[PDB]
Amino acid sequence: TLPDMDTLRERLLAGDRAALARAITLAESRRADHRAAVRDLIDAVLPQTGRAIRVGITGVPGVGKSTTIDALGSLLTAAGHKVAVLAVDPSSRMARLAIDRNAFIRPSPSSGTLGGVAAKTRETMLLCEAAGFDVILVETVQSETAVADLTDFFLVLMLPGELQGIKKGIFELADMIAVNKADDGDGERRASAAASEYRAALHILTPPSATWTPPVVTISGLHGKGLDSLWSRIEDHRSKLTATGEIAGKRREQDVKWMWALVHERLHQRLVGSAEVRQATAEAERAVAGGEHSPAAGADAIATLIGL
Amino acid sequence: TLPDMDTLRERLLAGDRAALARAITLAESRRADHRAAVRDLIDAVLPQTGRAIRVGITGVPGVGKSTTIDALGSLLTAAGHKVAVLAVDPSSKTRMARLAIDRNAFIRPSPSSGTLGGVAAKTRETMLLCEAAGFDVILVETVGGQSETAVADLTDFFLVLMLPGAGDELQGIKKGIFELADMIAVNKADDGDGERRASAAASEYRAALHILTPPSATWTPPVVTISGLHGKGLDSLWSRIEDHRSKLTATGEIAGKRREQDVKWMWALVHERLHQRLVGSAEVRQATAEAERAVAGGEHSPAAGADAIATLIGL
Ligand SMILES: Nc1nc2c(ncn2[C@@H]2O[C@H](COP(=O)(O)OP(=O)(O)O)[C@@H](O)[C@H]2O)c(=O)[nH]1
Ligand SMILES: Nc1nc2c(ncn2[C@@H]2O[C@H](COP(=O)(O)OP(=O)(O)O)[C@@H](O)[C@H]2O)c(=O)[nH]1
Repeated sequence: TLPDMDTLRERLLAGDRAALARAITLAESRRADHRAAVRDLIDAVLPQTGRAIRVGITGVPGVGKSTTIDALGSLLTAAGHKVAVLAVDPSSRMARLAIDRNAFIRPSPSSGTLGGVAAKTRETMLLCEAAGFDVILVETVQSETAVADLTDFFLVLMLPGELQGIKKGIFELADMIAVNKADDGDGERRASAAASEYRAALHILTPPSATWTPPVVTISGLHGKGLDSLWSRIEDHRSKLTATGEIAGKRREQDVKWMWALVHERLHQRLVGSAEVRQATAEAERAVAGGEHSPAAGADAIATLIGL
Repeated sequence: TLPDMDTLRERLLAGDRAALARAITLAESRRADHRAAVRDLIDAVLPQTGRAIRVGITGVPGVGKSTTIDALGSLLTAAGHKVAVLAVDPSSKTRMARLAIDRNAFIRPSPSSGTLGGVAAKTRETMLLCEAAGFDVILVETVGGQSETAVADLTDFFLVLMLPGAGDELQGIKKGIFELADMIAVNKADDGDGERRASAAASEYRAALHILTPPSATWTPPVVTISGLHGKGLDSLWSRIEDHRSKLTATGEIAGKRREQDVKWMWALVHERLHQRLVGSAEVRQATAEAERAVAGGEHSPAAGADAIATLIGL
């Protein structure tokens, strides 16, 4: 009734890409035993995970994120890395990387809650690491904090110059800002001028006791400029924060966060699993949003629905 | 032992602080029917809530937050406001000693709960009680955890207090918190050297905010200097908070933020109820700890831990 998960596990650990893809396919099937088998497989290969650089990447639409990931991912595969690109979308391109046999690109997983989407992304990351991927890029497509809380290093891409340049509260979380579109000629001057502004703000906000002082750099994703320097900074961070234990410390905190997120996703699934409860939950939420009932009145109405 | 909740409600709505205190005191009771009765009373006076300015206040230990709230709260009661000061401690007066004897102020420590979500959500409930009792200024302060974001998500206006310099080489404020500020106030701007060092620091924070704030924002956060201890700059500080209220009331943004916050604290309480079931017997509390430890220690995957926990209570 179930597939041969022992043999799938062995093939995956031996680097068989078909096995990695199949494990991810089984995790998104409608059968609960398929999903449980892949859960059990991930748990079984946990000791072979973690040996990767996990980089989160965000930026406003049009900044050049797809292009930059495509270019950076190709630079890394050329250099002997195996690169996974995982998207995170609460609503749940890269064409050259898409044909690269050492890259593995996946869209955002489906879940009831953004916590669930993000936590499923952690589980996919672990699968990828067990399968031998040593670079995990997680991109936003809210999702920004989730992606920072999924990765070791948070890279924010910015335009080289009346809206938010990036969502309020996200700039200060950057481990590096890369100002994109530093194209030959004036593009370089402009982006470098913009980098000087972001660099002033970020260094005002960075205490000298911080282990890592976030750099601000200029790049051209389109023309492949500045990407080696960018990556070298991520590797420097890995070395420095591995030395302090701060990468382990952050991962432990993230993993507990995603565990609780999945417990909350299980709760959410119980609340939308039947029409009555789904409607009653909606009504309570509407009453609170509308100022008709207090937040605790809505909460207790919902908690009683499922005997909590 | 069951109080007359209909008469308690009537007195509270009339401004009686004793009824207000009794209601908050019944809310922290270890009896579920007391707490339920207070939950019900809040839900019943909801139409009399909301007519206040809600200000969250944070800053590093020793910045002068107690002193500034004591001074600001006194300024406001002097001007005819009734001011409530509510603390949020993630791990749950004499400071604020002058405001503590003020008949038009009401100070309460942080409520206790199993989760920070719970503490914050109970603080929202207390805020509603205070508003119903006629408090028109609600100051919510961080103490002790992730209390800063919680306090920002409890209030209309987020005030961050800063020291007049960063020579201790530490975070001047939690990473992540700065850009959330609706105003930065650099405290200890005492006549003479203090105010010079405060003005210098202010210029730096103002530059960073100038860079980060887009021109489309309804509100551009100011950076000001104050002395909570000597009562300098507090009128100007409050006038800025009133300007923000007027401006974001016109755009519907205060209502919008409040709606989002209320739904957040609703879910936080649902999650607290879940937490209560998981720590409610020694056996399940320990099994939940073991799961959490296994995940923290990289012994089992987050989903393995989660499903172990969910199965403990038949989820
Ligand atoms: N001139 C220039 N254009 C770029 C660069 N990177 C991306 N773009 C362009 O910006 C547009 C948006 O890029 P895309 O990668 O889709 O942005 P995303 O929405 O951030 O994923 C496309 O026309 C890209 O070719 C760059 O370094 N220089
Ligand atoms: N010189 C000066 N000292 C202040 C000022 N505000 C607070 N303080 C002092 O700083 C210390 C900490 O103040 P407190 O209000 O307890 O700080 P909290 O820990 O942020 O609540 C106390 O000794 C205060 O008297 C101020 O405006 N000027």
